[PDB]
Amino acid sequence: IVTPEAISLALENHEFKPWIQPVFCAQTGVLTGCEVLVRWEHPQTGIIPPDQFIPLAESSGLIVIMTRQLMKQTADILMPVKHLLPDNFHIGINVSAGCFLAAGFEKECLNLVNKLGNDKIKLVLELTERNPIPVTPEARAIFDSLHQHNITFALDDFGTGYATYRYLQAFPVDFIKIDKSFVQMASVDEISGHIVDNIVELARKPGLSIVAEGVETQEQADLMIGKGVHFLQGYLYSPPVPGNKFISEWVMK
Amino acid sequence: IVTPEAISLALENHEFKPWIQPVFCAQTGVLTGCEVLVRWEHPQTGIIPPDQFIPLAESSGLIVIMTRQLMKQTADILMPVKHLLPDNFHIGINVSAGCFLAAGFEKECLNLVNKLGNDKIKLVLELTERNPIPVTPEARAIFDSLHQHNITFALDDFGTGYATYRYLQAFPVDFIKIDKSFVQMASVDEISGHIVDNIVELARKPGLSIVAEGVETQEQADLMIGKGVHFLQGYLYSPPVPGNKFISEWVMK
Amino acid sequence: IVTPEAISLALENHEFKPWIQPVFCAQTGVLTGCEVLVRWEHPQTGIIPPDQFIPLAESSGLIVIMTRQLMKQTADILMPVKHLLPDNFHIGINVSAGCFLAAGFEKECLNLVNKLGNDKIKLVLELTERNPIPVTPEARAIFDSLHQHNITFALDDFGTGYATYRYLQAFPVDFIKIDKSFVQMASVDEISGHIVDNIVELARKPGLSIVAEGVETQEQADLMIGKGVHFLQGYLYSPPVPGNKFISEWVMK
Amino acid sequence: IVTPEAISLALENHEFKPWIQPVFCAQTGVLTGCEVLVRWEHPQTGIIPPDQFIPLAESSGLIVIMTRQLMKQTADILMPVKHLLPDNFHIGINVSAGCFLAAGFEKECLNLVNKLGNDKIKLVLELTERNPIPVTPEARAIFDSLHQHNITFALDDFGTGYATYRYLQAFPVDFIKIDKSFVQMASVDEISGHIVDNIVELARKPGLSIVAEGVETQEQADLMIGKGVHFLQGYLYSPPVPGNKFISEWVMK
Repeated sequence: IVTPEAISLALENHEFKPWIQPVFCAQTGVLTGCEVLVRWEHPQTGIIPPDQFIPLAESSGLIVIMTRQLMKQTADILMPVKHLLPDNFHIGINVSAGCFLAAGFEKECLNLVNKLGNDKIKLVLELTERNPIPVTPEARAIFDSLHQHNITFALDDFGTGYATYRYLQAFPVDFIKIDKSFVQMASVDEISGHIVDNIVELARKPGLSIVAEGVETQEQADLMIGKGVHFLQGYLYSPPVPGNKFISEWVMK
Repeated sequence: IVTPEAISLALENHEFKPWIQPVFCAQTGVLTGCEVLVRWEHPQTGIIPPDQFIPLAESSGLIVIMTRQLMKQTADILMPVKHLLPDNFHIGINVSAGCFLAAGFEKECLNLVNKLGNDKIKLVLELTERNPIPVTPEARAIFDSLHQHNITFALDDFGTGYATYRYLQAFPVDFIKIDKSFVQMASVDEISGHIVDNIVELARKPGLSIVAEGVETQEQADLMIGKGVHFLQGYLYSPPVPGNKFISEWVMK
Repeated sequence: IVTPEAISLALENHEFKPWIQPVFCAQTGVLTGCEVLVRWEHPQTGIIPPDQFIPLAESSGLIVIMTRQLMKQTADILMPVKHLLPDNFHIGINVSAGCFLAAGFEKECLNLVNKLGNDKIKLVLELTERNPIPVTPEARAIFDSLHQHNITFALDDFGTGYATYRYLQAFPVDFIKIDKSFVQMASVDEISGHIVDNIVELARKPGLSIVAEGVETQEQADLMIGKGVHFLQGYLYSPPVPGNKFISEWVMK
Repeated sequence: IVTPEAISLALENHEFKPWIQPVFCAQTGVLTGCEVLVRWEHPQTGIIPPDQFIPLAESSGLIVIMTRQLMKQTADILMPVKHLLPDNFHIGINVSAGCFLAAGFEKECLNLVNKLGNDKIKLVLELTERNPIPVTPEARAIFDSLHQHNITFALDDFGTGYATYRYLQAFPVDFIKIDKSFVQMASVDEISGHIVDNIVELARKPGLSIVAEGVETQEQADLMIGKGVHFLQGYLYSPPVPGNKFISEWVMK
């Protein structure tokens, strides 16, 4: 059904598309950036969602190709409209350890930034919780090198998987994205709200910015805003959308 | 060299001994409890340290036997002196998911507590970071059952492995033990101290107690005490010691 | 449900029993030996068949303990009646690569043979098809050592898994056991019968003996006998049975 | 060094070349066919041999692309000279389970055969021993479909990996290729020769043809010929060579 060969074939047939989800300033509601997500549109049978292919992409290693293509395609999509983007427009790309450590990764990040404007945009590498970067000198060298080139980092889905305090200690990242399981449970249960407060306090000393993921309702947003979260993202504002529709809805109007 | 069969044989030959490390009130320096640790004394060749056998104990499943024996032996060691123990004396036992989910686990915990005094002692199950308890109804039922019997829980080596905010959200534990990597780096680096502050703030709302592990120097202790940590443990006070020596040094004088 | 810890606990609780299946001379119908098989009798819920635990026993490594116990228990079962066993009575034990390479394996085989009579019995190590012995000098040394001690080898379930011509080339074994899938399909399909002929021709040059497994009907037996198979085993004669019943039915009458 | 991304890049840069090894009638020495093998010529550093990339091609799934390209390129190479090929000229292509089960496989095989002459050539899918086709109705349907289109099958490297009697039982193939480890050891050791005899007897009933692989010396050939092997292949006649050289040496003279 879903195999490494089917993923390879799908990459060659360009069936993996960059869908783009806007991200907003929590204070003002204004567009500040986006996240690039992947959708597999199988020509006959339809969507195969990330949950069914990403893991196998990761274990097979094909994720490296997929992420490279996605980065390239995102540059193509946003280049025509880059002069219309707000200043300091954030572009979130999901990065696993495999991609981060692969030969040629830094180069691919530079190509994206140079095409779009070294100083107009901010590339945010959203480090995944499943396949954490190893805590080694060589990993830290790649991390520092990218930082020197004004590329930034997020701990994605923070509070789940391997997204622990240790990653913040080993790597001075720039953003923390709060997993949706805390955003959506804050004020259903007894600790989730407290956990968000904790992530807010965590960020404050080193001066990191926080994004709440999975914001689905207005009460969730108000709650996140009240607690000092900096950016918001979720279905309340918009799900991820095809690039042309991202441009048409959120950039060019 | 180290195999599952060698571990089995070593269990039958009683080569795995409960060594006991005292734990202290951070405010006053007073003895409040202990942790039970395992040492493998191979008759010819000497110590085989936990790092070389625990993982294989865990993957083989033999850990369940080992932990059961350790619990039993700890009861035997402390029973003669239980009337000399301070009130609310804490006994820390390291528990993996495998042990926690095994048939007969709750019974073994009760046997320990009943032998030593339902109300004199407090059993603390120190949940490991490597092999986390699954987040399921059945796991939560076992957890709640043990709580109803006045047994308590710690997230051990918090901030490392799978010891994440999620575990605190899924399981209302009673203690957090701060991994030594934060205790010992707090005031060498730029975030470790901040991380300890964060763990202190985390605990405060639900009213959990914190123990700093790996306290090795007086400056580390002072630092942990100053930051509001409740209990201290480490080589500064004492390494783990054989039971008879634990009793002789810390209980019976 | 079935875990490594449950297998460990079951080993300690002696829930894994040696059941014994007789093996017969194809020419005469006479008892020539047996195979020792394992049955897990779970005290409440009943049988857990080999298909559900062996693989996990193998990957966890616990198989080494289980096989050792089975060998020991087989000696205990047959010792009281060893003087009643036919001469050259074969005892088949199922052995994986893990058991074969584990420290202490040769010793366990000798203990079995010495207890039962160096020259009355023939121990047959039935090498499994799933977890083949590696083709290395060290493996061959263990193999040769055991041969020098008059212990013999079978390629079990030959024609399936990794039970290939290569194993016969690397290890001069003494027996081939034909997988039941060929025995039972010989004269349903177009090649299975031909495959059995092939295994018979294979054995003839080096002078190996063949046992047909899974003999279920008289026509299957007649067919195997006609094709020059030396030994027969299967439900037609008897399924595996508890030891006491093996002794009572096949040895002591 | 060797990664899935490097393999992808190498495919796009056409660094994987079809080298072709002739195959001959054992009786007469006459050219009867060929096998298509892959060589990775890295532009700076030189050859990367199959042992270092095939496994990763297979696990990544990229093998499907590579095999497709190889099939296409083989058609291009032989088309100009197809009228010069002997009748019933065999073309051996190495096929793993992944390729065999991938969408579009049957079509690629037809394209090769139609380009070269439905009745001049015989396509032989050489099924690998490492990644066996699963024994399922759906696999058998694909197998039967290809057979109806006059495409044929070989069990490659028979006697090693998963190349067992079972594959012959599940799939009525047309050829068996004897692994070189038996060809080259026949008359060094005590069983290898016997194994070849066995493969010859195996083939005879269903009427399969045998090819001896890795024929390196004249004595190996004479031995294989004497034992009733139908086709020969190996360095004694020719190693694999670039296509142009295959055509120039073995077809066009």
